[PDB]
Amino acid sequence: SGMAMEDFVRQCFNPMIVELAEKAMKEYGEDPKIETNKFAAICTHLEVCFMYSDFHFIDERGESIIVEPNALLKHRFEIIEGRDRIMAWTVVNSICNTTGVEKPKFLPDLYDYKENRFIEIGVTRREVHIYYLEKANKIKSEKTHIHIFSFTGEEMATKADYTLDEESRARIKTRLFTIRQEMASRSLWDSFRQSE
Ligand SMILES: [Mg+2]
Ligand SMILES: [Mn+2]
Repeated sequence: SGMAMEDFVRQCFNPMIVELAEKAMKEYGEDPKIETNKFAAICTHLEVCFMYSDFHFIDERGESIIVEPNALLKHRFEIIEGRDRIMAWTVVNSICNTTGVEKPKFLPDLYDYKENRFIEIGVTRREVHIYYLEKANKIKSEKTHIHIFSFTGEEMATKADYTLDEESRARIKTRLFTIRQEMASRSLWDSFRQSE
């Protein structure tokens, strides 16, 4: 049964994440009570996208600052993940009008208004490098920047450009590490790793 992992997921992630995850799975006919490892991989991916975006703003004078919220500040990242297909492409289409950036052929996860590129995010239970290569092959738009995180504290990003400050990236790598430890303590980790 997947009861054990389903309960872990529901206490590990905040309720906004769990709802988004259940919405996405219902939409394409997947049931979180049954595909419990998938349930977890979706929440994790969601939690990473939101963290990546946390605290990053461009201000009135137009430069990217860190804030841990003041009305003339614009969010540094647009978030594309978490939306249904129509809305996602609506946001991407609006973004290509705003900036004039080439429209990508697949939906990526974020848009970065400072570097002016889309970001495809990846979270893997395998090794960071091979995952990166498999993603770069599959996208094959030199357009879209790729940033990969692992549960062992590692990352790999296009051109060795890690986009964010080290402190922000450490915050994400520490979160994934803690999730894996928590899973491993309950002997849920090997099943979640193996299902990838
Ligand atoms: Mg995505
Ligand atoms: Mn992604």
